[PDB]
Order: sequence, then structure tokens, then C-alpha cells
Amino acid sequence: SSCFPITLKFVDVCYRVRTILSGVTGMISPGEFMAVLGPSGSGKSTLLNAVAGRLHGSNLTGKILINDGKITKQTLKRTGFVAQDDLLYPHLTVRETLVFVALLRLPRSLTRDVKLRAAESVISELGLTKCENTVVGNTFIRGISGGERKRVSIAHELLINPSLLVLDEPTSGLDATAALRLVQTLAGLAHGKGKTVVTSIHQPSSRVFQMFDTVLLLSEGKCLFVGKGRDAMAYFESVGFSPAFPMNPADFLLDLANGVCQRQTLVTAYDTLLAPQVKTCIGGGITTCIATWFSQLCILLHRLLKERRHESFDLLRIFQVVAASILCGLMWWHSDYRDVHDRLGLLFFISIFWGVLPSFNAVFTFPQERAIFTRERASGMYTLSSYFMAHVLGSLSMELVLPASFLTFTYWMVYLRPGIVPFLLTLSVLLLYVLASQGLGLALGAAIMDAKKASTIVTVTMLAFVLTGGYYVNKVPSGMVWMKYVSTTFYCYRLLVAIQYGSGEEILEEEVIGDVGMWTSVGVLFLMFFGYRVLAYLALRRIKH
Amino acid sequence: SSCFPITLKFVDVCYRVRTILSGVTGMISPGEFMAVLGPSGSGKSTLLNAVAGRLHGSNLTGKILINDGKITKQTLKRTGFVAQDDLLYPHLTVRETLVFVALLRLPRSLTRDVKLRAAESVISELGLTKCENTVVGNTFIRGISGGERKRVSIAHELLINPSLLVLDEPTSGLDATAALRLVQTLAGLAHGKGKTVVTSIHQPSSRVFQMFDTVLLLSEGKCLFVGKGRDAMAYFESVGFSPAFPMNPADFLLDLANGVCQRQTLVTAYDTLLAPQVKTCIGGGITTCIATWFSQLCILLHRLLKERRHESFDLLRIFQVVAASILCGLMWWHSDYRDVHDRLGLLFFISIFWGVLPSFNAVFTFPQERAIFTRERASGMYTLSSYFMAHVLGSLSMELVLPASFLTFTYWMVYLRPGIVPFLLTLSVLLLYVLASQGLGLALGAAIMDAKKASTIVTVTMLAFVLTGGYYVNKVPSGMVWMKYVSTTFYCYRLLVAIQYGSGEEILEEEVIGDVGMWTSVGVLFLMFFGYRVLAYLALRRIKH
Ligand SMILES: CC1=CC(=O)CC(C)(C)[C@@]1(O)/C=C/C(C)=C\C(=O)O
Repeated sequence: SSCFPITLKFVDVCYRVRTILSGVTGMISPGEFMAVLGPSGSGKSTLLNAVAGRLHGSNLTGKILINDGKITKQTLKRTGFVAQDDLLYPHLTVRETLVFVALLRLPRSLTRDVKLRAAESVISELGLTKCENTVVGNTFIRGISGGERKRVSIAHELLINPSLLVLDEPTSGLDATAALRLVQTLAGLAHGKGKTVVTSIHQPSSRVFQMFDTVLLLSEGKCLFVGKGRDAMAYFESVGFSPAFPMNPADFLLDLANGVCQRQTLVTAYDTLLAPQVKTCIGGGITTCIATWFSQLCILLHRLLKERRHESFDLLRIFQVVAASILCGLMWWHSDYRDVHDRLGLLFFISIFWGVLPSFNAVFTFPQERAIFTRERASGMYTLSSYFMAHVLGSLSMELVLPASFLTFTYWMVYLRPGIVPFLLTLSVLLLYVLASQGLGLALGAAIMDAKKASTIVTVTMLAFVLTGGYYVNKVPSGMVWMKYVSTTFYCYRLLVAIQYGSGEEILEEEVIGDVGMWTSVGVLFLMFFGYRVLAYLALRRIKH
Repeated sequence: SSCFPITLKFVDVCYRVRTILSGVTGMISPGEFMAVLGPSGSGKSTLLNAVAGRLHGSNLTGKILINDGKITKQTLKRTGFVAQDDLLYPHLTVRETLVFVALLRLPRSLTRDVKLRAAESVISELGLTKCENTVVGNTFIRGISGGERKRVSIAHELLINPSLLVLDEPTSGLDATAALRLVQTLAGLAHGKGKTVVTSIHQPSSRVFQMFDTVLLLSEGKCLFVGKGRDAMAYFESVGFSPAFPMNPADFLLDLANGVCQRQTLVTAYDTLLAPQVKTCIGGGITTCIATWFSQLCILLHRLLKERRHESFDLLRIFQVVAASILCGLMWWHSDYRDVHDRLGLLFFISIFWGVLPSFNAVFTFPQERAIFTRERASGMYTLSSYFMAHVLGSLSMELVLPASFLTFTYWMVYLRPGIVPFLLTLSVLLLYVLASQGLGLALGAAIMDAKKASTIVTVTMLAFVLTGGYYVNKVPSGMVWMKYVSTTFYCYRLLVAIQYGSGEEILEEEVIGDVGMWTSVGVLFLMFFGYRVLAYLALRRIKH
């Protein structure tokens, strides 16, 4: 219950890029709820973002100090920044969202019994105890309300028990009566638990402004007032400013910020009477560290299990595989093998279809989760190498179910080779070709990080793999014959003809007998399996935070 | 300057679907600016939407009367409803947005000289005279600000010179100083031009509330107050309600609406003293009507000219045609004609490529403009049959430029038949096949009106057109031989072989000699040109308003 108070002080100076801040000074006591209010463009989104400790070094000079000391990464585990946008996964319920977060945030030396009841204490500490089985959703999946998405985001940050909670415009997008009941619980933290809540309200209401203990005006840099907030109106009356009509106190002193009198004399009056009074108050880790890698993998596989299933077994993607499998069983119904030219066109349609679908659907995976990943990683929850291996191991499970259902339905209708040993070789070649074609699309989406531009580069790439696959053109013109050795469609189609026909000898046009080999064609699809996953990792470690 | 005043009166009763409204009475004088404010769910979005005249008949009973009469379509040309969302075209500048609207809204009997200076009077009557050459844009195209998108929407409605302007939450999404300067011009209309502006502000500010002449509270049905707005605070003081702390007057009396005292005694006190005092105040057209059809077509072709060009000459669609034309000229470089099997696979790749691209890109045209069309049509600007023929005639101009550039580059590299009469027959067959494949996608998107679901039904349809086109399967199994006669890819590929080879006789495998005919293959692609445009119209007149 916060038996470690943080007395935040800051006497900093400008933050340039023009100056955003210029001269801000102030101090925050434990047990106070403070609002930082000002016009749009006054740098209130930077004073919060530089007193949590997220801006430093180059163009930020000052003497920000926590607890009469220095802002250190030791005194940054007791600090929580609730940002302005919410980044949650949709298909998880509210209770299992905060249990997956509680197993990753809280340290390893505890047990899994004082760790998942610290996640259902925060359920009842905020108001999230009625909606704990509703899914979260988004604006395509019906779930919790917009005032309870913000309460999950604050509950995401209270699991580590901070002593300083910085929030960046919480009540933005909330209606009139949920923005009031969210200020009631943030004022209850600082008055009941002894924390040091600091927030920046955009345009406060009339009875929201009564819930504050301290305000701080910012007008394009320097500050005009810092004080109790019940005596802000009486202060400017002594300077000679009073409203002409009954009005909100937070509309009055925010009009005085952007020059509208009812801003040159206001700054000079501040550094004569009020600013020189707040200045007066101024041998292991080898075998365990590999075992902590795999528990981060076992939790990241269970979180993303319903996310790797929504995109895989989509209902408009089941319809495309069921439609393509009735058309193959009807155009090649009860086929004969003694007419080679139709049997080779069946086997080449399977190479086109299962190279285009896994590659095109794989370019959307990494661009859509870049914002969630770079926030979740820069708080010490996981690294790149365990998030990457949860997408690798979780996507080669789900994507083998629709090609195995295509080939059970179609193999025995179209009369391919009878036997259990030719059926299992045709299935094995096709499931390796689907995994080698997926990795082409994973590498292209990670190198580009735009879903529209990556979609037209995997489309152009597969066009050159189909045309060099060996079915349309018989005599490649002598400077383009090298190009077929880099395509995945070439090695699959030359394998499938080797199961069904072998090398002549029963059917003897020598488009059956090839020029590659069989172990050379399965040794290269393994090189393209691993090789396109290594290049997807290196394109992702290039986005240096 | 509004020399026709409208004195709006309404003594209506409930509007059910539960009751939304219950007992509302009131009257509006000319020259008054009135706000309709209340909590979210109190039916203030229906009292406006039923006093403009957009709700009537079944479950709406009352005695709404304009100018001591009856609400008639004669007295509805002097009425303007500014809705809550803005539906504009992005690539147009602000000046030519309001000139294209001025040629369609203002009547035909004027000239085109007192019609396009009535569109640059409204430019300066509002504040749209500095940004009149900036494009409008959206949130993908950088253009005008969000407070000036709302001023174009009010300028869209002032061209007909109304005398009663009803606005539905104008200042929603605007910041603090643009919401004030938009109320300054709406208060200037009613105080300077004599109009009868009626609006519904969501959460007014402190000095926005000083700009009102009349308010009307609504609490879930019945009304609590209607009066001057400068004496709303003194009225509830006589009922026994006063604030305990200095506050916005529009936050106080909106908390009294949803029950929070500082709502059962408030309604009963209204129908004793205040409600029985507002009740006391209570032979041509044949040759001209075809000439007015084509001027609506000549303006709708010029509006949409930059919209049919942004989607056609997209930069990621030029790259796909330039890439596919280097790969054809390189895999078939300097080809020989005496080897028939490679020449037939070239001609079938052109049939696949130019059937898949026009059909897939055409399903997005009509779903993305359904909201703009059904608003713009139910105000008497155009009909369905002139909006349809501007999309038909405007899309068969732009989509013939990339297939003509594909075939100029590639025909002479791959060594097809030399001559000017075989070159112009190959170009003519391909440009008819692109127009017949576009109309398949126009008909599917108009029948479904969802872009995701229509994209997987044109993809399944073209898969059955490719497999029955006549290249992969040689011997179709006796109950599927009918199916090739409905595919567009069949008739194109059998035409292209007839230009290049004829019927044997120089090359004599009889996959050259077909079974259809030549005039039978061009008579059916014309039947699929017109036939897929008739079905797209009938699917669009099915959405009955
Ligand atoms: C691989 C590819 C990408 C494109 O550029 C478009 C295109 C339609 C040509 C294609 O889908 C090619 C499809 C082919 C050759 C055959 C088919 O589907 O039967």
C-alpha cells in the first residue's frame, strides 16, 4: 500500500527540437492528485513525458530529481506511465488479459499462487469485477466499453505496485459521467493508498475541477500558476483579472493562458511573488536463464493462440479452400494416368495455389503488431527472440490444417496413385512447400512494415516464380535459364512428378524426366525454410527501438 | 437575404419505435439562434430530425406546423439540414467543390453567370476565402482543417438560400477556439440575415453558452425548460435548485436533467407555471427533359474525373503492369512460331492476367460511395440512371491505357505475327475482353455492397473461368463440358489463337482448330459487356432508399 513515498521535484529548463518548454519549476508531494492543464501546443505532453523519465540526454537539460536524489533506473520500477492510446489484444477476456500480463510483469522468484491473485486484486481495486468475462474487442468485435478499456490500461500498470503514476490525458473520448467516475478512482488512489498521481486533463468539467488538489498552467512554455487550485481564482483577482459572467473556473484561467484577457504581464507577475516561494521548498545465470526463456515462450504461445486462430480459420478463407477442392475433383474426376498432359497440369495447379495463399497472408502479421510490441518490449516483458519464436512455432501449427483437408478430399476422387506410401509422400512434399512459401511472406513484411506495399511485392515475386516454374515455357532463352533455381514453385512441381511417374519406364515428350534430382529438391526447400526465417529476424532487429 | 420568415411551431407528442420523445412543445421565431441541449440518449437527435421533416407517418404523431400551416414539400425548399458526418470528395479543391455543387443544386432556368458567382459569394459569406485552392483531402490526403470541412458542409446547404437551417451537433471534434468561431458565424446568420438557425450543441463551453438566445432541455423524453437562457439559472432557483460551487451554467442544468440534484418534481413543476404560457403563444417536357439528362452527365463526368484517375493510375498498379511486361518479353524473347506449345501458353497467360486485374479492382467502386450517393440523391441533385452512366462512361476511358501499353511493348519483342492488320486485331480482342471482365466485378460489388465479401466471390468465380478456359484440362469429363460456355477466358483465348494461327494449314495436336467460331466468340463478349451492366443497375435500384 505504497510504504515508499516519492517526493518528485523538478527545476528544469527548456526542451528544444524553437523551445517547447522554457522555465518550468515545481514539486509534487506524496498523497497529492495533481492536474497539468493548458492549451493545445503548450508542452504539457512533454513535461509529463520528461518527468516519468522517457526523455533525456541530448536537448533536455535540467535538474529533475526524484526523492532529493537523481532519476535512476533503480527508482524507475516504482513509476508507471499510462500512455494515451490503448494497445490490447481483442480476443482475450478481461480476466485472462490481466493474468497473462501478471505472469510476464511480476518477477520469476515468486510462485504462481501469489501472482494470479495479485491480478484479481487489481480486478476489484478498480471497477473491473462485473465485466471480467466479456471479451475486450475493438471496433469490429463487440466487447467492453470505452471507459473500461482505459481501466484495463491502468490495471496493466498497477500490477507492479508503483508509487508514482503518470497519466497522459485519460478522460479523452469518454462521455460526461464516465469521465467523472474515472477521476473518482484516481483521486481515491492518492487519498487512500498514498500514491503520487499526476495527470493532464484536456478540458475539465465543473465538478471534475473540484476533485483536484493542485493545478499547473502552461502557456507555450513557461508556467503561470502552481498552487492549491481552490485559490487560483483569488490569485488572479489580486493581479487584476476577474470574469464578467458566471463561468467554469477551468475555462477562465485557460483563456488567460492563450493571451485572451477578461500573457506578457502574467509571466512577469509570476516571477515576483509566487515563484520565489516554491523555490524555498526546493555464481549462477546460465542454466536458469535458459529456463526463463522457455517460460516466456509458453506464455506467449497461449496468449496468441486465439489470435493465430482468428486469422487462420477465417470463414472467408475456409470458403476459398472448399471451393477450390470441388473444382479440382470435378474437372479431373476419375482421371486416367495414361494421358500425361492432363496429369501434369493438375500437379502444377496445386503448386500455384499453395504458394500464392500462404505467402500473401503472411505479410500482414508483423506490421499490425509493431505498436503493441515496441511498447510491451520497452518495459521488460520479453525480448525479440522469444516474441519471434512464438510467431514461428504458432503459425506452423495452424496453417497445416487446410492443406491437409484439401488433399484428403481430392486425392482419391481424381484417382492419383493408389497406396499408402505414395499418399504420404504427396502430403509431405505439400506441407513442406506451404512452410517454405509462408517464410517468403514473413521476410517481405518485416523488411517493409507497410501492408499495402508488401502486398504488391509478394505478388510480383510469385509471378516470376510461376513463369519460371517449368510448365508454360519449354525453351527458356539462354540468359534466363538460371532464374528457375531460385523459385519455390520449381522444386515442388518437380518433386510431385517424381512421386506420380518416377522417371519414365512405365509411361515410355520427356517433360517427366527432369534435370535436378530428388534429394537436391528437398535439400533446397529446407534451405528456404530456415533461410527466409533468418532474414525476417534481421529485418526486425533493424528497427532500433 | 431571407425575405420570407419561417415561424416554426411544434406541439407534438411521442415518437416510439419504448418512447423516445414524450410531450415536447415549443415555438421558434425568425431571427433567433436556439440550442437544443440534453444528455446522451434524451432524443435531441430526433426532435431536430423530425422538425426538419425527415421523420413522419407511421410512429410519429403530432401537430408540427411551419408558419401556421402544414409541413409541405413546397415549404421544404426553404429548409436546410446539416447532418453530423461530412461526405465530400477528397481530390477536389474547395472552390471547385462548391462550383460543381452549385451547378447541380441551383435550377436550370438560370444562366451560368449568376450561378457560379452565387458559389463565390458563399465562399466569402463564411470564412472559406483563404483556403479556396487547398484540396479537401481526408485522413490519407493532406488538405483543409477539420473546422473548415464543417464550413464546406454548411456552404453545401446555403447555396439554395434557406430560411431555416437545422444543424445536428456541428462543434463535435473541433477544438476550443474553432468551436467558438463557428458559433460566431451561426449567431451572425440569425442576427444579420434574419434566418432561423436551430442546433443541438453537445457540451457547450462557458462563453459559447453566452451566444445563445434560447435553450431547450430534454431529459429522456419530456422537456424541463424553454426560455431565454439568460434566465434559466434564476428559474430553477425559484424551484429550489442552486449550485454549491462556481460552475458552468450548462453543466448545472444538464446535471438536473439526468436526475442528479444539487427529475420527477422538475417535470411536474414545468406543467404548472411555464408550460401554460408558451401554449398561449401557439405543353413541354419531352425534348428538354432529355437535354437536362445530359447536362447532369457532363457535370458528373468532370467531378469524378480526378476520382476515376486516382484509382486507375495508382502508382502500385503501374508497377504491376511494368513488371509483368518485362517478364513476358524476357521469357519469350524473339520466340519462334513453329513450336506451337509455347506460343499457346503465352496467349493464355494474357487471358489470365487481363481477366483477374479488371474484375478484382471493380468490386470496390460502388460500396465506397453508397453513403455519399444516397445523401446526394435524396436532395434532388441527380438520379440513379445518370450517376450510373457517369461511372460506366468514365471507367471505360481510363482502364484502356495500361493494356494498350502492355501490348505495344511486348508484341514486337516476343515476335508475334508481323503486320499492321494482325496487330490491330490482337489489340481489339484484348480491349473488349478487359471491358467484359470489368463488368463482372461491377455486378458483384453492387449485389453485395461489402468489399471483403465481394473480393472472395470474384476470386472463386475467376478460378472456375480459368480452369474451364481450355488450357489445363484436355478431356473434360462429360458432365462438365457445358461449363466452359459461360466463362470470359474461354472466348478470349479462342480468339487470340485464330489471329495468330488461323485454322492449321501452315502449321500442319489439333488444339489450334477449335469448336466455336469467330463471330460467335465476339458476339458473346458483347452480350457479356451489356449483360453485366444491366444486372449491376438492377442490383442498385434494389436498395430502396
Ligand atoms: C501469380 C499471380 C500473380 C499475378 O500477378 C496475377 C496472376 C493472376 C497472373 C497470378 O495469380 C497468376 C496466376 C496464374 C499464372 C495461374 C492461375 O491462377 O491459374
